[PDB]
Amino acid sequence: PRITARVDVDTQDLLAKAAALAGMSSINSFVLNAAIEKAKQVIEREQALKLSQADAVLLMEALDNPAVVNAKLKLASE
Amino acid sequence: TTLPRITARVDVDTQDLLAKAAALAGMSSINSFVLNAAIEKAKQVIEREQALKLSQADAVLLMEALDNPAVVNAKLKLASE
Repeated sequence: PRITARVDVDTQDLLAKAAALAGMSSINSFVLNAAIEKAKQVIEREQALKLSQADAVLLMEALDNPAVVNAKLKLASE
Repeated sequence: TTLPRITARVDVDTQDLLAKAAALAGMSSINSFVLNAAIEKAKQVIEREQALKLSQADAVLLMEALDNPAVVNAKLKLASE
């Protein structure tokens, strides 16, 4: 139930400068917020990669059953 | 361990979010994901500010040119010819 990490000199320097700029008062706060935002981005990216293949899934269906896919499209415009 | 560790308490919802994201990113632990998330965000925060200053520095210079358009036009003419 605890996120925890060792930092060395260079990372502390990096995170403190970023926390200052980001208006945070602690490194800990900066880190937690950075992690949640990235978690959301990673999760959204996987869903988005699925949807981006949607044209090809549909093309593969059309290649297999061109007439049925044309009929389905024709029904949808009614 | 010379420097203070990063440490935050998370609720179950946040932990599971970070655990799901950690698995998708192919990382073995949340703490790894968290530190790498924090480091890459720090770089982007730092460079966004560097970009922000440059962009305001450039508007100061353009604003100075708009206040001195004859001198600006003289300099442009030299480069033109």
